[PDB]
Amino acid sequence: MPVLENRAAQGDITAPGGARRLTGDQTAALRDSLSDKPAKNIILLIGDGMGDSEITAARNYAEGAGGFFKGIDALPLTGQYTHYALNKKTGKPDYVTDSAASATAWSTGVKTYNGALGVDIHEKDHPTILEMAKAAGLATGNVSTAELQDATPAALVAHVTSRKCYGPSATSEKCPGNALEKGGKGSITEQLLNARADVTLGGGAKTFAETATAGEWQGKTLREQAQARGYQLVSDAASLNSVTEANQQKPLLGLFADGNMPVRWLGPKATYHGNIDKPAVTCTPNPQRNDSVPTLAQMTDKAIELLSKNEKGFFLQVEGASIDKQDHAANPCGQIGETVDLDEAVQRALEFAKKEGNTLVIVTADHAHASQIVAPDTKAPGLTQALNTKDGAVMVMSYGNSEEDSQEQTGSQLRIAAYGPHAANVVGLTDQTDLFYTMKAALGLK
Amino acid sequence: MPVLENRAAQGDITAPGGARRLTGDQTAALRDSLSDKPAKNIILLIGDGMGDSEITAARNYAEGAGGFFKGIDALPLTGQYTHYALNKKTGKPDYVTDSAASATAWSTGVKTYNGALGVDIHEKDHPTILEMAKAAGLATGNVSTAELQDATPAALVAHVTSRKCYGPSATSEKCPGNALEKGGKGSITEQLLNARADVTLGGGAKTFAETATAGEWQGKTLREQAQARGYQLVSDAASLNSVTEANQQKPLLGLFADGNMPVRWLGPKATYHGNIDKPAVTCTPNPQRNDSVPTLAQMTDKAIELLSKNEKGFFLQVEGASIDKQDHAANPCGQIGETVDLDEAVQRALEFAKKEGNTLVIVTADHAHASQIVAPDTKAPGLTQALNTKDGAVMVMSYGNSEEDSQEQTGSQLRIAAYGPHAANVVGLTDQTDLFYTMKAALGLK
Ligand SMILES: [Zn+2]
Ligand SMILES: [Zn+2]
Ligand SMILES: [Zn+2]
Ligand SMILES: [Zn+2]
Ligand SMILES: [Zn+2]
Ligand SMILES: [Zn+2]
Repeated sequence: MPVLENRAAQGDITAPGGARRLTGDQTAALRDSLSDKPAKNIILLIGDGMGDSEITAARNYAEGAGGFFKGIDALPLTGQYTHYALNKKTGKPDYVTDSAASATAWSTGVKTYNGALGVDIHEKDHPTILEMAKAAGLATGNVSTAELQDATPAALVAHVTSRKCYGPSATSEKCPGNALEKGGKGSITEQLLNARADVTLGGGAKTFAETATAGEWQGKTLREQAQARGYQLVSDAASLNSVTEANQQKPLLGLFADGNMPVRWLGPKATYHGNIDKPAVTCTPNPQRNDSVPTLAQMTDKAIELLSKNEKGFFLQVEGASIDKQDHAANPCGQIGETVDLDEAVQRALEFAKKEGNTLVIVTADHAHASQIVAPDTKAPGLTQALNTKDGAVMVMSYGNSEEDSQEQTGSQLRIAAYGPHAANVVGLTDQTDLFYTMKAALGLK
Repeated sequence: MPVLENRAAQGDITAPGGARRLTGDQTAALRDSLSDKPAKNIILLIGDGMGDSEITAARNYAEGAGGFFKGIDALPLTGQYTHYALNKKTGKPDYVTDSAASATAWSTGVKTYNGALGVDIHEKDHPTILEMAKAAGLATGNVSTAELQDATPAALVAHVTSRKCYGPSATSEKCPGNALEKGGKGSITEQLLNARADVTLGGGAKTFAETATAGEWQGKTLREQAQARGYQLVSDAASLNSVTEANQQKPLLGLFADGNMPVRWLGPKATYHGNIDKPAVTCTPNPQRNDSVPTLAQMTDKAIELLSKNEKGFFLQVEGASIDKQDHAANPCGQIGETVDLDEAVQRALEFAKKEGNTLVIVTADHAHASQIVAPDTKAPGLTQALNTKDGAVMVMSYGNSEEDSQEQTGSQLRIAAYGPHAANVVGLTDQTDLFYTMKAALGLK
């Protein structure tokens, strides 16, 4: 089963056939990509807000228009999927989902309302693919560059009526029915500590400083609880590297930042008529990103090494979280740098899958976003910025859908790509909930 | 080789598995969709400006979020393709193409600068797939709802340095080197008359009123020259239906409107804070569309019937032209109606291909566009509008990338879908110029 080794323009862009990305007929290669054998493992990579527009913009900037992302573009089976949410009151579709309803959809197979995690519109709990994988004896990992309490990694291990119920305090106030002291299952962080995935890596150390309002660990901070329940806690790249075993007896919990992990590249925010009034921008590496803080590609590798030891197999979710956050912030460099970061993690995943032979790798996004690539001389009503690309030309990015401080995500269908056993199920038009059923089936979870 | 008969939500949207579009594993069905046999015919359908966002918005409105376009969504092999143009002066990438450079790319296989038709950055001509098909003896058809001189159908039959060179007058002024009287090949309309495709249907009768400045037909209007050169001219549906033969001796030229054919649905223009200040809209059929004017689906059927008689095979291009124009106009209803219109033509094409067995059908767009689907309560800097969808819920559309009277197209990669022999070549990431090579090879044109 081949991965697309090179789909960059084959020659001179200005010449006949020079911009072609293909060098011959693809039929035979697609036939070799088709297999219904069971998958022993699944690696799901999520670019939050990484719709087709975000992928095109990052490619143009970092690899040039005729370039090619060795990870993101290398998946051979591609399709488009819908991710609409539900109106909680009426049950009718809500055309633009947030990260919580969408993460719930692929993780439980049931649509829900914006803001919900692991529950349907009647606030009923539904088991997630991670809980199911664990029940069957598979190793499980949940990796993200965001706070571990954020929507995407939280939907795999928590069931609360509002994504805001990070810890004990917000929960009592916003999710009374889930508040530990009122008899509920607990806050996102508490449920995360109970779910006990084998490998959990990300940011969000802040919330772990809260203290439980009830239960066995009442009065202990969530960090103490974790140590007490036997989790191996690591907080930097060296200690993360030192980990040699991660399992039910010694589950790994890596907290690498108080909030969201540092962004890869810095650049200024887009601005009104910024493509006209200001000079083009060249993104620059964030000095704070650090040799101390593991990258998304490192976390992914370490997670695969550990989850690997399980004979039954594993399920791993990896999230390039800040693509969406920088998109809301109208910051081209933060957004693109996070897309490049994700590509590196996709590459480690593909290398492993390529060798192993029984791993289904999927790369997609939870919803589309605001950024659009427009003509250089565009006079737009929103925020714009001109960037100096790898091609030595200027690309202009526009964010024109919000008068508020945060740009809105969007509802357009977007790319889903896959590689490995059962990858055929992402081709054509599908729904985000289909992804739950594809993964369950691929893994044979009954 | 199967078409996706049904990818609508399988049941109750609010229930587990109810929103799924798949009913079982797709592996076998995909293996059956794979064929490298030669294509006898090719039908290329283009939605101008129909990016994934446009497809999603039209689907939500007309079929409901869990709905499914029987034509557009039924193609089983899908991928994403890049359509960047070149800066004429530098030869570097220009991230946002216009309809002319993009149409040139899939029709000649060479990238070019915005505004160019059938020539590279050096202004050198390159043969089009239609000219090549014709030389090989295949019947050829070029159908559109725009003026026949517009970028999309023009790129198949003309080579001029600027899309604006509609007829004799604009050409002398704008394309001196192509001006007939200055020894050039002629205006778009004149080269169209020379190209002699067997079936040409669309609007743009206006320009045919011009008179040739030179050559055999100097002093005759372009309409006269057509009659003189042997073309069968039809201008309404009944006369179109009466045509029984179309070939090199009796080529058909249908002019159904002075300019662009009428739009299918009417609705108001999007407006500042329109989703907040004004009530939701329900689109309404255009009373002027007429029983007299063939629809795109009718033009397609007729063209297939006539091109069909050719034993060698045929090449047909069909354009749902006004999707792009209504998008520029920030008119949701016009935009959506034109996408539903294209769906019907896709349907006709698929029905024929399905029976015939040797027809490659491709549905894609030339570039992406402005419209975005945003949250209902969005307060945006641009033009917005709330619409009443088939689901009984409201969807909001936003156009926020231009302060001018025309919304800008965008540069995001977008969906390409295909069915039939050689369709595998549209899967994964490809380039718009690869489409030229895919069609030329599928057809065996040497
Ligand atoms: Zn999100
Ligand atoms: Zn997220
Ligand atoms: Zn977001
Ligand atoms: Zn166009
Ligand atoms: Zn067009
Ligand atoms: Zn346009």
